[PDB]
Amino acid sequence: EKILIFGHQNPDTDTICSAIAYADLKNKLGFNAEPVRLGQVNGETQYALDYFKQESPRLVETAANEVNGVILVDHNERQQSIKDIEEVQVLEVIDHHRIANFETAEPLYYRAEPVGCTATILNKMYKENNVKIEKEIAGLMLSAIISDSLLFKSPTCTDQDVAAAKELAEIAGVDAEEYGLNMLKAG
Amino acid sequence: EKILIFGHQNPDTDTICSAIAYADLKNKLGFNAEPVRLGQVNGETQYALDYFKQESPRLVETAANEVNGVILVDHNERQQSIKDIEEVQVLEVIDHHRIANFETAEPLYYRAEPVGCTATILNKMYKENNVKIEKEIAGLMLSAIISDSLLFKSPTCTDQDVAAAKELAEIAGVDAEEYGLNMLKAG
Ligand SMILES: [Mn+2]
Ligand SMILES: [Mn+2]
Ligand SMILES: [Mn+2]
Ligand SMILES: [Mn+2]
Repeated sequence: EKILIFGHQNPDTDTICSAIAYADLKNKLGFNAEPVRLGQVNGETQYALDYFKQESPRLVETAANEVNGVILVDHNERQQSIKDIEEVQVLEVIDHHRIANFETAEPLYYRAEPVGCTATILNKMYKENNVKIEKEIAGLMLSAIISDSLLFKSPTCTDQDVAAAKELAEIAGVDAEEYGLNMLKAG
Repeated sequence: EKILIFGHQNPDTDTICSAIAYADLKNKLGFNAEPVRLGQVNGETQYALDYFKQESPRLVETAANEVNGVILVDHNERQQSIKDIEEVQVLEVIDHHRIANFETAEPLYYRAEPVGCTATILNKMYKENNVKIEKEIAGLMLSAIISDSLLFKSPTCTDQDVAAAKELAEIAGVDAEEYGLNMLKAG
């Protein structure tokens, strides 16, 4: 019944913030999720956490000693994932990358979209579930999109990512450019 | 640009009907999609096509001679797919099975949900896009759910499937159980 949600090894802002955000969505719907991380938080992500007054996810090396099932955000390939990923069931994946080095024994909820950031997809999922995005969660989701898009300069950034960042900046109460440049400079 | 939408080799009713239904949705949304099939239509599927006045999708052996990109419904595993799947880009997958024998070079729209039929997922996609399901298309979608669920008897059947079947039967103008028994008998 408890599940862990995490992104990839060598975490980036999307991998930390999308784990926290998806755990919030799961918990606001009555489930039992803890967001965790697989490595050290970098200076860009730490700026986001500090700014929006959010705790760092707990660091884990393995999952099977804790839970039976996990959710992956921002990755799918086994070599990017937790070291004992073969010993737990992947219940869901929310991601924006190519699929490789990944198989399941059972059906699952797999949601990949060809957008520039996982948090763009989570924005969609909050709205599909009629769950309000709290100011600080919006700030973390905005941070993820700024990070993965290089402040909207990456060709991986789509109109969906820009539209999500506009929504989330309004919710978070920040100017995306001013906040984004400070966040990126902290990294 | 033209795309082909298809389900698996040895087609079943979900693989035919979900290809037709998702091509309808795509086309309503301004794309250029043709549903195709990879083998012969069985008698159960033929009943559904005849009842709802739909033509059997065109049979193909290969896709790369026609298009650059394809959408898979009701499958992902390469050995279930078209023989030259590695020569085209997989743009999207809509499915309800485990993931295996499947990789992509690029990102894509991958939507798997742990439900009993692809058409239950497509029903959500119509509603997400505010596109009306025409009577005949609802009939094919209902046929897919009855087929995959064995008239709601299969261990894979969920409450999401049962609910979608009732909705689609109302739109199609049939009684799900009465129509479904005749369709199943035809196979
Ligand atoms: Mn990442
Ligand atoms: Mn990312
Ligand atoms: Mn099938
Ligand atoms: Mn199916």
